[PDB]
Amino acid sequence: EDPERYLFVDRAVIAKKLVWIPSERHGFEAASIKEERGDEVMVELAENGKKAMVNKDDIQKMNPPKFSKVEDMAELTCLNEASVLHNLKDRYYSGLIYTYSGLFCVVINPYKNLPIYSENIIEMYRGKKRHEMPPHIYAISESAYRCMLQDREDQSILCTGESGAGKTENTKKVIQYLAHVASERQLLQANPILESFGNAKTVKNDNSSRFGKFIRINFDVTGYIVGANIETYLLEKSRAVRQAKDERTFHIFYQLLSGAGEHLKSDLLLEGFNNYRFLSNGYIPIPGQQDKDNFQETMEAMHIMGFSHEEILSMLKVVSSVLQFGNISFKKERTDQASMPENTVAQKLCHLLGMNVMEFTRAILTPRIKVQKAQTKEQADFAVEALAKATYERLFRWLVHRINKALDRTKRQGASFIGILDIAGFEIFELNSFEQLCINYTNEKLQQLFNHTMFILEQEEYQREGIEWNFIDFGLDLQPCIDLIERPANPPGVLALLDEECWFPKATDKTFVEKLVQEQGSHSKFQKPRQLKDKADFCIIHYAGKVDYKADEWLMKNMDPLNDNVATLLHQSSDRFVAELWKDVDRTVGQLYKESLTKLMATLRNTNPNFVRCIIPNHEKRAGKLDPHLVLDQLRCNGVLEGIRICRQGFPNRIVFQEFRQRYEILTPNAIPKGFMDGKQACERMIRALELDPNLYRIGQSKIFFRAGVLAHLEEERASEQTKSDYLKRANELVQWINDKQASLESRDFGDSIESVQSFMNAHKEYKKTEKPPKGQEVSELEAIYNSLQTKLRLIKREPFVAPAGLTPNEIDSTWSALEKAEQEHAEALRIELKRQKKIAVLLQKYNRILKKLENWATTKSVYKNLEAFDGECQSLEGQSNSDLLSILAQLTELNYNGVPELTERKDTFFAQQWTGVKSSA
Repeated sequence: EDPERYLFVDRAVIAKKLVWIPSERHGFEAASIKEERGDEVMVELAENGKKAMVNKDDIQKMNPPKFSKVEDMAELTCLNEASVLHNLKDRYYSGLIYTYSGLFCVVINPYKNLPIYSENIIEMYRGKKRHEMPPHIYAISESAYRCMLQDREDQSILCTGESGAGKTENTKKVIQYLAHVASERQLLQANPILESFGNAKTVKNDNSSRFGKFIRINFDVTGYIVGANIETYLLEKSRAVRQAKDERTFHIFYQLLSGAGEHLKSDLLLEGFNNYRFLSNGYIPIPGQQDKDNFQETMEAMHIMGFSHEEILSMLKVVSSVLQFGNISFKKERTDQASMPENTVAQKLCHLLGMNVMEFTRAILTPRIKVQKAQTKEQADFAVEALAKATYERLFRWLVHRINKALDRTKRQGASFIGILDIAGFEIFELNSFEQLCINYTNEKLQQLFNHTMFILEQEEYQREGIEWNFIDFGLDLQPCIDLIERPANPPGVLALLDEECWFPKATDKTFVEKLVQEQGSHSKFQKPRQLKDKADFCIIHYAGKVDYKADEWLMKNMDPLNDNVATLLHQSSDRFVAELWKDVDRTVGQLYKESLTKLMATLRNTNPNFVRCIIPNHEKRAGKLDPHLVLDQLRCNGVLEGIRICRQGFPNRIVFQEFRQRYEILTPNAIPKGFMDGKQACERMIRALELDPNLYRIGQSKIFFRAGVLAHLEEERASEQTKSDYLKRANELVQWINDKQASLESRDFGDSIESVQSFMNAHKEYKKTEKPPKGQEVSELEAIYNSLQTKLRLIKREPFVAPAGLTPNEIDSTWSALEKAEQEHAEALRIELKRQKKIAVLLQKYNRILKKLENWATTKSVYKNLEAFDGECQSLEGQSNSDLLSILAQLTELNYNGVPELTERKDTFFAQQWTGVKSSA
């Protein structure tokens, strides 16, 4: 079993002309086409056997059995979401969780422990190409490491998926490989720490990364690891001050409040869950997980990392202070200014932090802008929110850098790195607020990075094969969608327009939509809802598809005004921890997100990207079950189907000369010689013989490039020709055998003796009981095959096959029935010749008896009035014997004896012998 069935397809665990159709049921099912009516098709299903209606644009072709469970899905002759779903599903139920789709590496979580990832297997993937071994996460790691040394440039591995997809587990395997090849454990201890401060419960997921995680493994010039460091991108700080319904802020908040001791609550000035404004929907629990115990788990996790008690407690103060920000109450009364009638709050805030309570009160209400600017009620709450968002973000970046200090660097060694990007995939909800626009905007550029990468990797592949073909950059397809979101003015995009509407207080979410539609309604990737008044305000076309955005509270969520008076107070804060966070002082949310993404893209574009796709088979977290719709939705989000969309335009199927020859040679039997080889021209002869259209193929240096659907045709022509060639072979060998045996059965020469005759009698009876039956019921098999051939032949939409020289089943048994009547004619003529041979035997026996009886008489009478007495005895015995000898010879002639003169002459010779006997007496 182990580990042989979890990798190789042949080692794994266990012709109706069908096509894929849309379904709910299973993701896709099979159906027989039959009748077509107008522009629509009417089909009928296979495994169930029920009938249903679909369109003709909804029909996706199915791959031949040859392409079942491919390791690389670029090898598929039929490229569509249905085939992609099938192949992945077929491999998953077979125990294979790894599959390559184009450049992508697709890993579906088994939710089991597979006996892979051992030192033997790691050493077995070393120095090998990707196709030389079955799909595995190690090959992608191997691909990165081998390219880093040879291609001299840094590497990056982009992992897409969720937190419960084992994306952390998959990242461990990547590091596991790179560690064994180049010769730590604490890097796995950093994960639960960041998980606390960086993850939160969403609607779809109880644990979701709100930040990008970039793990940089540094290698020296010799290829050995000198250390590692973590970088974080696109942290969501808006989740701290507010959350969507049923959604929670970061875990650490709920862990602290529930898990802290009595002394901790008094020192951190902690309150109830319903007492904090920045906590939406009060206290939300999580199934299977409890925040109280996770708090202690989080503490010790930081202890192992080497965090001192003072450092940890300092972080817990900041977390507490972030929540305390919201509890500050500003009020409004009838001149325009902010007011804080409640002094009990902001005392806690200034105590938790290092700020002077009097300086702060003056600063937050009336900031000093480089002199003494006034702020309103609306400005104050926003300024407070931003301070909480900024402080928590600075807390996070500090936690990262603090972890990086706890990572061992055993060599100074200015080095090169291989990055691992862990980021939340494309998010599509039934609502899709501002946070969803941001995570889609960054994933848009990420998928663009793939398209450009595939564009570069393939165009250098065509050159290596010496094939000249020109295609536009596939990355340019996402460019209009990106410019729709990101551009300052052409005319200003969704982000740029949102920044402008936040500048004016009287603007609303409604005026933002109206201006967005007005500014660009012309954009191809911009669309509006169908009719009436839809929930969502507008829609944007992505690579994943069309998503519906609602602009509610977008102006509120985009506000990130920074108070420069309060920021300076936090920089000058008496608390050394707080002072360090705010040490570096320099503004809309979307502006910072665009800024932070540009920083991430800059680093990735300077490296060589690799892509791993983690898929969740089911929501039930159980093994052996795969939800097809869940997988399909993910395939649209991660860009796997987008990768499929690109290769179809080109020549996706690439087959080497020899394996193309071996497979399809039966289609062109006499085209190819008896194997004078050279192997390239053998394929050029096959294509010429097949008369294959020149637009459907390209001949490279080592390989032949094929369009999608071409191999599907050739594979189908093979199946028909295979059974046809096998039939015409065994048919001729059967027919000729009959013709050769029947010709032998009509042979009338049985031999010259009686022993020879029964020799054929024993051979003929042993023929019917031995040789005939296998040849006899082979006729019944060939007729069954001919019928089976005629059936599968007309399922291909073709014409029936005509067998030449009477090889048809009805002409076979006709020759067989003619053969069986010729056996008795051979057998009956055998017993006739048998009696004849017996009648010759007795006649020849008497002939020899008479002749050799006179022999001794002639001899013993040669010893000699008694003379003429013995002389009379001579002529009487002579006449009597001669008359009897003549009687025997006469009976032999009518029996057609062929030794007649042989006996007759020998008789006449004895007449000379008897003549000597009569002469001797005289």
